[PDB]
Amino acid sequence: VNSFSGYLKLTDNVYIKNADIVEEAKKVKPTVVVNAANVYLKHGGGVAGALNKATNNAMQVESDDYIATNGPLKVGGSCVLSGHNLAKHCLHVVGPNVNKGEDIQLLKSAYENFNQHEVLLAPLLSAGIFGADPIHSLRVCVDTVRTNVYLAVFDKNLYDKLVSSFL
Ligand SMILES: F[C@@H]1CCCN(c2ncnc3[nH]ccc23)C1
Repeated sequence: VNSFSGYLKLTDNVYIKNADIVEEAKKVKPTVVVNAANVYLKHGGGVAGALNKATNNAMQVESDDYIATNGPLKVGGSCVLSGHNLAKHCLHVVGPNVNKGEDIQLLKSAYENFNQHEVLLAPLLSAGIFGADPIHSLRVCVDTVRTNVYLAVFDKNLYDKLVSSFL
């Protein structure tokens, strides 16, 4: 049993809810919240800017030190950093940004990072400002992630489309 509430079940391991991932984090304090990161961990808008704002910029300060030491992530890659006031850990995952020309095949690689964590609160990767058509992205999450993932989708019309459309 876990603390996630109101989520609708899609599969054995994937659950979905209309909610802001940041609000899901403050209430649940999950072990892992996933950030929709870029390779520079520059948390400017969407999931990353909203998560970072909720940490009072502590996520950005920590991320700048990580990049200064390690250099940029790979598209499709991830790193584990603090969850600050939102979660124990934040898994920063880089889905491909269609609005920068990145190979959408890298979306499966991105979601494979989730399998290193037994339970996660996450957004749909490469959705929103990353330019990623959402049905494919969900078909990839369900077909890739084997661990227990609680998806918070902020746009109700998109939630509606996905929940009303998931095969
Ligand atoms: F907005 C886009 C579209 C739907 C997905 N999405 C989010 N999903 C959950 N939580 C969120 N908080 C801030 C953004 C956000 C990004």
